[PDB]
Amino acid sequence: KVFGRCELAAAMKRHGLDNYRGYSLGNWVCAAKFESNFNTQATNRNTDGSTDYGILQINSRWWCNDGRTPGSRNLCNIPCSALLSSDITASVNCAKKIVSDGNGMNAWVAWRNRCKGTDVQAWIRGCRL
Repeated sequence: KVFGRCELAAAMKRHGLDNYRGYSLGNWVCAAKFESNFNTQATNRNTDGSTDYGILQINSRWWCNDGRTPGSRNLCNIPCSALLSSDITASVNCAKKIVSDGNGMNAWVAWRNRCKGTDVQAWIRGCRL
């Protein structure tokens, strides 16, 4: 599913991401835009052999099992395919674990480089929330 901006903001709010670990909703919407273009089916392979999955591009070395990333840890206890669903629940629940891991949203490279320190409120402007 390719979400609209406000549609995704509302879904993320319902699943408890607004101000989760102090990160306002716009941060999460911004991260999703630049990680996946709001597409739940996005995948991208990395040089280390791992793959990133879903709307928040969650990595198979640490967080989910895809059956082809040797010595990976599956910390979210989910198959990586679950992160591609039109239902974002699995992605959100795993993202909550990642953002609590010590480095906050810096775990998402696109957030660090394109969202951090910007007016992220713009990403939820106009939306009925």
